[PDB]
Amino acid sequence: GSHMAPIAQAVTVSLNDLKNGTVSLEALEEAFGPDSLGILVVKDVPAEFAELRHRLLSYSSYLGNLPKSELDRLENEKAKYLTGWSLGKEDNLKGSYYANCAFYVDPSLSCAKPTEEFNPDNFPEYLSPNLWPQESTLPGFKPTFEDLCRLIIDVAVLVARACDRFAEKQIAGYPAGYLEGVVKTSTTTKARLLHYFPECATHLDHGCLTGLTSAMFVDEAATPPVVNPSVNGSLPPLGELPTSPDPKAGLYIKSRTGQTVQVKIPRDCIAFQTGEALERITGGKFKAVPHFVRGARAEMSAGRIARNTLAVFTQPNLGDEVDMEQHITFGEFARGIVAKNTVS
Ligand SMILES: [Fe+3]
Repeated sequence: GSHMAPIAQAVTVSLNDLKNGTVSLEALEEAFGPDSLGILVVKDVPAEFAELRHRLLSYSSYLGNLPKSELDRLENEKAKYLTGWSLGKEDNLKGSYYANCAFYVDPSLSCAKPTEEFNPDNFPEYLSPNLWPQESTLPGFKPTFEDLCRLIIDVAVLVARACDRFAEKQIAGYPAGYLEGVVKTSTTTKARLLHYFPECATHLDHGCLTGLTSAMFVDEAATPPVVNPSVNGSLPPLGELPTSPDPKAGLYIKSRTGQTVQVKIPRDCIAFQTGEALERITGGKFKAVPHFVRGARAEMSAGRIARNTLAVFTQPNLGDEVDMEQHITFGEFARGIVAKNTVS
C-alpha cells in the first residue's frame, strides 16, 4: 500500500552464534548503536519456543475472558497493579498480567529480596510477590509462563554477553561481564502478558533488554477462549490468524533518517529492544531508541479479534549501578534521581 509506513529490516543474528561467541559485534552495534533501531532479532531459537509462545499468548485470551469475579482476585493495588492482573485503557481496552521473574534466579523466589534503601513498601512495583491464577482455573498457566520467560531470559543473557564483549573492547574501566551478570542475577525483571480485548507517541524502554514475541491475533468467536470444565489437561492453544487483520499493526521505530519505520518480528523469532539502563551502563555507546506499538484498527478486524502480546523487561536489581561514573543505582534511576552525593 502506498499509504503504509516504510518497512525496515531489524538486524538479525543466530542464537547459535550468541551461544558460541561468534556473533558479529559489528552487527550488534548496527542493531543497538547510535545510528540503529535499538532492536535485535534472534533466530534459531530453542525448539520449544514456537509452541510455548502460542500457548502463553493463548493463555492471555483465556485469562482475559475469565468471569470478572475471578479476575478481581488477581488485582494487586498495593503493587501499583504491576503484579497480577489489571484492566487498563489506551479506545483500546487491555488486560495486563505482570509477574516478576525472580524464579529465573531461584525457583523458590516469589519476588526480589529487600535492601536497606529498597523495601517492598517504597518499591512495591518491583518487589511485590507474584499473584498467580488458581491452578484449577487456568491449568498449566504458571509452568507455561515460567518456561517461556526462562527461555526468553536465557537468550537475553546471551545478548547481554555480546553487549559486554562490545563494551569490554570499547569502554575504558568497564567491568567485565557486567550486563550478563546483571540480567542473569536480576530478581526485578518483569514479564507482561497483554490481552487487547476485541472492539501514537513514542517511548523508551527503561531497563536493559526487553524480549519480545510477535503479537498473536485470534478470532475469539471462532476459537472461544473458554476453559471447558469437561476437558482435562493443560489448556490447548487457540487459533492464531496467519496474518494480521491490519497491515498497519506492529512495531514502529524512529529511525536516523527521521522516518518512522515499521519493523516486523518473525513469528518464530525473539526480538530484543535496548532500554535506558543499558544505554547508561554503556555510556551511550548503545542507545535506547524511541518506538511505539500499533494495534489493529477495529474497522479492519473481521470478527472478534483479540491481540495478545508478551514482553520480558529484563532490568537490574534495584541496588545495581546503572551510572558507573556517578554511582547511581537502578532503584535511584527509577525514582528519578539523577545526581548522587553531590556535595552540599
Ligand atoms: Fe517499548
